[PDB]
Amino acid sequence: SGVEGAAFQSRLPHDRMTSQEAACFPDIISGPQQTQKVFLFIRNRTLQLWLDNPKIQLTFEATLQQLEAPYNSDTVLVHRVHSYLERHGLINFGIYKRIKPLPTKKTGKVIIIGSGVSGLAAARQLQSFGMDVTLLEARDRVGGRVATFRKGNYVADLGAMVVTGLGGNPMAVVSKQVNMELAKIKQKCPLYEANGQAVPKEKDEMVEQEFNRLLEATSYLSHQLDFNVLNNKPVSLGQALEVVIQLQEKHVKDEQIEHWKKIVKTQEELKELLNKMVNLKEKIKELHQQYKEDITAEFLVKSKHRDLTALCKEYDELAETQGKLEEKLQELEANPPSDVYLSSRDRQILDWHFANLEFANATPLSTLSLKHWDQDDDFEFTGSHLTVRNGYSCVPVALAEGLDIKLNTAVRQVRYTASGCEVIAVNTRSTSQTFIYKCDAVLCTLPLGVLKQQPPAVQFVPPLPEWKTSAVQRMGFGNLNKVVLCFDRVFWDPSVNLFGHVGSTTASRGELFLFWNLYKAPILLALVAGEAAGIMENISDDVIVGRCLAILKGIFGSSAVPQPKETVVSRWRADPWARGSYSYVAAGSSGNDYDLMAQPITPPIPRLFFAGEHTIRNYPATVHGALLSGLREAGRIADQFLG
Ligand SMILES: Cc1cc2c(cc1C)N1[C@H](O)C[C@H](c3c(F)c(F)c(F)c(F)c3F)[C@]13C(=O)NC(=O)N=C3N2C[C@H](O)[C@H](O)[C@H](O)COP(=O)(O)OP(=O)(O)OC[C@H]1O[C@@H](n2cnc3c(N)ncnc32)[C@H](O)[C@@H]1O
Repeated sequence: SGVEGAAFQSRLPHDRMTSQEAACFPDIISGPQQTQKVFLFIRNRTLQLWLDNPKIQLTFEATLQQLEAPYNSDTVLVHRVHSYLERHGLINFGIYKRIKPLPTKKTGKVIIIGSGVSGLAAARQLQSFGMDVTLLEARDRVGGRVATFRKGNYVADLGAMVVTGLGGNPMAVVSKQVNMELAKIKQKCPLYEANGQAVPKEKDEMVEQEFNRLLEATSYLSHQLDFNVLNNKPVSLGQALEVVIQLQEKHVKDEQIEHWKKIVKTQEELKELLNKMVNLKEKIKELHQQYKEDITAEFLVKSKHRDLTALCKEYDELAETQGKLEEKLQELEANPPSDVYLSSRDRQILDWHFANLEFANATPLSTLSLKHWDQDDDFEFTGSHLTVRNGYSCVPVALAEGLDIKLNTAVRQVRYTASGCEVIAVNTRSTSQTFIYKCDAVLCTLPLGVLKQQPPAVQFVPPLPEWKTSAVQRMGFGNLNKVVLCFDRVFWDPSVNLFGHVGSTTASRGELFLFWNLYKAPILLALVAGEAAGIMENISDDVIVGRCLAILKGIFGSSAVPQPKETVVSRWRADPWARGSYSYVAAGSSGNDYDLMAQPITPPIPRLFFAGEHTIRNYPATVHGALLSGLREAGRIADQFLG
C-alpha cells in the first residue's frame, strides 16, 4: 500500500475521487473509469513523492520525471493533477526549499489579519503562489494561540502542546520540516485524592469504566432515541449525564427495596412459623402428660404413643422447613445490593473524568451540544498523541520566515466594497499613530472570541451579514488556562508523563486537576478546566502557584516540594487578542455553523474570507485544524484572483 499510504496520510480515499476532485475534473469522473483509475494513481503517486520528502519543493517536471510508463506520457493530465494538489495545499506547503524562484511581479494584494498558525499557513501559500501578502499582528510575536515560554533551558507551552496522532495529521509533515521534537504520552496516569493518597487501580478503573458507560448512554439517547430537545431548549451533554446518573441512582434504590422486601417477608414467615411451633410446643404438654393414666393401658399408652410421636413428627419437622429460612434470611442480609450508585468519594473521582472532558472541549459539559459536541469524532487521526518536547512555538516561527508580518498592529476596522478593501489598524505601542492598508481581498483569521466580543474589537463595514453574526453568536468559545511551575529539582516520578488531582466538589472539579511532566528541565504544568478555568483568572499568580504547591505537597509531601524559581500563568479569556482558548459546539449549534464561518462575504465578488480553528468543521479547535483552514482559504482566494 505504497501509493495507498500517501492517499491516507492526506485524508483521502486512494480508491476513489472526492466530491471536490470530481468538481474540478468532471471530464474524468464522468468518463471512462479506466481514466479515473489513472487519475487516482497519479494523485496518490504525486502525494507519495511530496510526503517522502517534504523538505524540498515538488515541481511539475519533478513529478513528471518520477512517474513510470505509461503515466509519464500523459503530461497534460499529470499537470492538471499536480497543479490541483498544489493549489489546495496537498503538496508544497509548510516550510521547504523553493527549487523554482518566486515571481518578481506579485499579482494581487491581500491582507491577513492575525499571525496565528492559520494565518501563517495561508500566508506562505498565497506568497508561494506569487502574490503580495501582508500579515497584521496585534501581539509582539507570532503563533497566536500557540505560545511557548523560553528562558535558559526552560521550555513550556502556555497554548497548544499536543499533536493528535501523526496518521493523516498534516502536522506530521510540518514536524518533519521544522525538526519538531515530538514524544508520545505514556497513558500511565495516577490519580490522587484531596488529602493526597493515590487511588487503587481497582477503583481508578471501576469509575473510569462507568464514565464510558454514562457517555455511551447519553450517546444512545441522543443518536438513537433522539433525546436532543427538551422544553424547546437544546439538551446539553452535562444535562443528559445528570439524568443518566439520576436513573442509575433510581435503579440502585429499586433493587435495595426488593431486597428489603424479601428480608421483611422472610422475617414475617418466621415469626409466624415460631408461633405455631410454640402452639405445638404446648400441644405436646397435653400429651407428654396425662399418660399412664385405664386397665386397657396395653392399648392406651399404645395408641397415645403414635399420637405424641406424630406431634413430634411435626415440631422437629417444622424445624426443617424453618431451617430453610434462617439460611435464606442470613444469606440475604449478607449479600445486600450496592447501597448506592456511587459513594461520596466515587462521585469525586468521576468528576475528575468529567473535568478531564471539560478540559478537552475547554468548556463546562452543561454547555456542550449533547448531539453535536463530538461531531468531528469521525475525523480523528490514527496513532499515539504526542507532545512538543521542544516547544510548539518552533512551528509558527519557522512559518513566519520570509513573510511580511507587522507585529504590534491591532486591526480596528475592515472595509470591503464592491471593488477593493481597506484594513484600518493602530499601533499597540502607540495607539496615536494609525495605519491604512489597501488590498483586493482580506483574510480574517481572528479568534471566534474576538468576533464575539461586545463591544466589537474590530468594525466591519458594511456590517457582517446576519447569517454570519448569528452563527458567531450561536457557536461557543471555550476557555482553558495553565500554570507553568519551574523548579530546579525533579521531586516527581520522571517516568510518569502526567498525574491527576481529584477535587473536593463537583463545582471545582477542574481546579488544577491534571499535572504534566513533558519538558526536559524540571517543569510541571497544572490545568484549570471547566468552571474553574474562567474564575481562576481572577486570582493572582502567587495564590494560584500557592494552591498548586499545596496540592503537590499533599501528593509528594511537604519539605520535598521546593519553591518555584519561575512561574507562568495564562488567562486566555482575559487575553484581549484571544478572549478564550478555542471553539466548541455549544447546545443549540452544530458543525453547520463551522461552515457558515468559512463562508466568504461578498458585496459581485467575494472580498472577505475567513480562516481559523473556528472555520474548519471536520478539524475544529486544533493547530492542524487551523492549519488546514489556512491552506483552504489560500486556494479559495487563489482561484478567485488568479484562477
Ligand atoms: C488556548 C489553547 C488552545 C489549544 C491548547 C491550549 C490552549 C490553552 N492546546 C492544549 O495544550 C490542548 C489543546 C487540544 C485541543 F484544543 C484539542 F481539540 C484536542 F483534541 C487536544 F488533544 C488538545 F490537546 C491544544 C493542543 O494541545 N493541541 C492542539 O491541537 N490544539 C490546542 N489548542 C487549540 C489551538 O491552539 C488552536 O486551534 C490554534 O492555535 C488556532 O490558531 P488560529 O486559528 O491561527 O488562531 P490564533 O489565535 O492562533 O491566531 C489568531 C491571530 O490573530 C491575532 N489577533 C487577535 N486579535 C487581533 C486584532 N484585533 N488585530 C490584529 N491581530 C489580532 C492573534 O493575536 C493571533 O496572532
